[PDB]
Amino acid sequence: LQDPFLNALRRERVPVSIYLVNGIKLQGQIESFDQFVILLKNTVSQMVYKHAISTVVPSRPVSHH
Amino acid sequence: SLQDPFLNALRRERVPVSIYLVNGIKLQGQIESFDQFVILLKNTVSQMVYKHAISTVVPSRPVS
Amino acid sequence: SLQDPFLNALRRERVPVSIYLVNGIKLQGQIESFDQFVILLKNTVSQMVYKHAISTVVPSRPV
Amino acid sequence: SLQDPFLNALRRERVPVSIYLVNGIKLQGQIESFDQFVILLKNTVSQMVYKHAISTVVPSRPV
Amino acid sequence: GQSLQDPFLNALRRERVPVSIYLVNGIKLQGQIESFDQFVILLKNTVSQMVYKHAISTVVPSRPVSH
Amino acid sequence: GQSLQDPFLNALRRERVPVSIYLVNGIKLQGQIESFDQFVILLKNTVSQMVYKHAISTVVPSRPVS
Repeated sequence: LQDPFLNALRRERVPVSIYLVNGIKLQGQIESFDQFVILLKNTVSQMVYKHAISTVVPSRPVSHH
Repeated sequence: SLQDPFLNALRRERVPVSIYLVNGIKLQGQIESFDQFVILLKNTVSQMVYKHAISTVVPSRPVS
Repeated sequence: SLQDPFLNALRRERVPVSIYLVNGIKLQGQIESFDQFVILLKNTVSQMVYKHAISTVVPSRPV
Repeated sequence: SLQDPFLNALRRERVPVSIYLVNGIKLQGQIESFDQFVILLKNTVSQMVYKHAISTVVPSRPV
Repeated sequence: GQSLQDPFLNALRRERVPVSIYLVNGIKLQGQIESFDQFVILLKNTVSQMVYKHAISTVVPSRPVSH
Repeated sequence: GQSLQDPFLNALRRERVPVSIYLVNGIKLQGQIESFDQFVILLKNTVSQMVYKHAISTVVPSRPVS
């Protein structure tokens, strides 16, 4: 589920909200991702460790997961 | 496994659930789908929840 | 393997327990079943608790 | 080659200890037994503590 | 090469880009990435400190870094 | 060096440098690194306390260590 879900968000360049395990909310678009991290873009590309992520919430409906 | 049949029952019966995160935050919705690492929870949009950030999955009502 | 016999004892005897999560929050009920990754705790409904989010399992009385 | 000899000495000598959890909570008692994943701590009852939720084990005296 | 993580931290290290590393607690560390392995990142400032990746939420470059 | 963690901790233990170990909850521990293995670090002060690496966020030497 994970690969198809993130790939879709990446392909459609959908604005997303990534919430961390501390409650903090990051926003931007998914540039790329691998087994352990997600590169999130906004002013700069920041590397987010999936282990610190709780949820990835599309800013709008995204068909075909 | 106990996890799969529990989540599969909830998904199949479209039982509204509360998913508590390890930080105490509570998410609500219906389980759309899930794999070994995540659960897609539906409400306005489908959000992807990482199981490693989940503490407990509480059905809103008994599930056979 | 201490886990299995410890949880089995609690389940078998239907001893009320307190499961403290890693955020400090306490859950209570009886252990219905469990596997390598989760424990099904019962009270009003059966709720699925991920062991990775559990800090300690405390029985309400000696077992 | 450290964790086990450290835990065994504590259990063997029944040294009172404080186990700090990652949430800040401090548990106290004597280590009854342990395996690769949990530690059984005794006080009023035996509670099962998950090592993944433990931050530090502080003996109450030099061991 | 095989991950996004290696090339990304290598770029930062190589370019000696000042960075901010946010921990799961919320503390914000800063400095330059001296080195890193499978499990930790050495961050330099007054001293080299060792940060466990499992405690890291994000690594944010202070400026755009290409490639 | 395939591992960075091992030589870093070893230098600290060898030189007996006072360090600060910050835990994931924000709490800070201090003392000297007596020993360590794959999963824990033995920190000394009044007593030897066993710290699980998975609970550690950062190890900060109190001074430069060559």
